[PDB]
Amino acid sequence: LPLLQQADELHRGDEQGKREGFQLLLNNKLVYGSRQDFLWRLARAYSDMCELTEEVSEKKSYALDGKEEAEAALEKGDESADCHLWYAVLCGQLAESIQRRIQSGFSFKEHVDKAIALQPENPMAHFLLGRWCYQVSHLSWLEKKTATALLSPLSATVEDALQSFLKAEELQPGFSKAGRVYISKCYRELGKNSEARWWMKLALELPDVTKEDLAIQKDLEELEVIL
Ligand SMILES: Cc1ccc(S(=O)(=O)O)cc1
Ligand SMILES: Cc1ccc(S(=O)(=O)O)cc1
Repeated sequence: LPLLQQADELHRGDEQGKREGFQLLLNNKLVYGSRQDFLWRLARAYSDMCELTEEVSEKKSYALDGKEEAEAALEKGDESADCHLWYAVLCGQLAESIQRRIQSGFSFKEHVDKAIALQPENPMAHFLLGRWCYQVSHLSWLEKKTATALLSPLSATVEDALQSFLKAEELQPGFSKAGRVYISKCYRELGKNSEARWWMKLALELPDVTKEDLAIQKDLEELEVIL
């Protein structure tokens, strides 16, 4: 649809473009809200708004309302990688309590795995799963005990994280500055300092695009000291 092409263009734009794409799709919800191809794009635009927003209650609102649109997209059919991908993203943005993070983390893993199964050549899903695995490996003993009681035990590993981050790089070299810092962290945590230094050098080559890109520059400067 022309509308959905315009929304795609605006999602790929600057901050002003992403805000316009959000309002463009909201303005069209009455007419197009029964269509899965519209719903996941509206969810995506909520996710854009959540990322661009600083004020905490406003950021939360975008993630909550976006997640409901992504759920409506998934009710239309289970075979859309885009539906599962953006549901996972919003799941993670909303989950930014331990009980709620655990249930969100279980849902995140199911949907990112389905996105990868449906569309394995999409680098973003692999990056998302790498970061999930890194976070799960880094849970405290108590947080793991709490997750095992609430859910199967969690057992994702630094190697699982590394393999997913490297798959994003293989599909799209330079996909993510944060991803390169996470690869370097993973190698250091494995005791592979030569590889960690290689990826630290490559991480320094990429620009910042996300809030996390800017935040993880702290971790990258700490690696330059550690290594
Ligand atoms: C396409 C488009 C451009 C601008 C806006 S507005 O920001 O709400 O006025 C909405 C939609
Ligand atoms: C399964 C699971 C549980 C908890 C987290 S957390 O968001 O890093 O706390 C992520 C994933």
